[PDB]
Amino acid sequence: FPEWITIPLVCIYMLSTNILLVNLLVAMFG
Amino acid sequence: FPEWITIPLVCIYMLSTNILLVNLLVAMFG
Repeated sequence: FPEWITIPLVCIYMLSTNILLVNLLVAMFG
Repeated sequence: FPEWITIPLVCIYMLSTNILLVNLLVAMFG
């Protein structure tokens, strides 16, 4: 349970979720 | 560290970030 290696995981998870969400929205409008 | 001259800096920073973000979104949809 190392935090110094946990923080990048949450960072990348949030980045991936945000990029997927924006891609979904833009594709839907198109 | 004068606050009376600090507040305009944060105000302009927020304004610039918001305008850039909206421009990005609109350009992406276009």
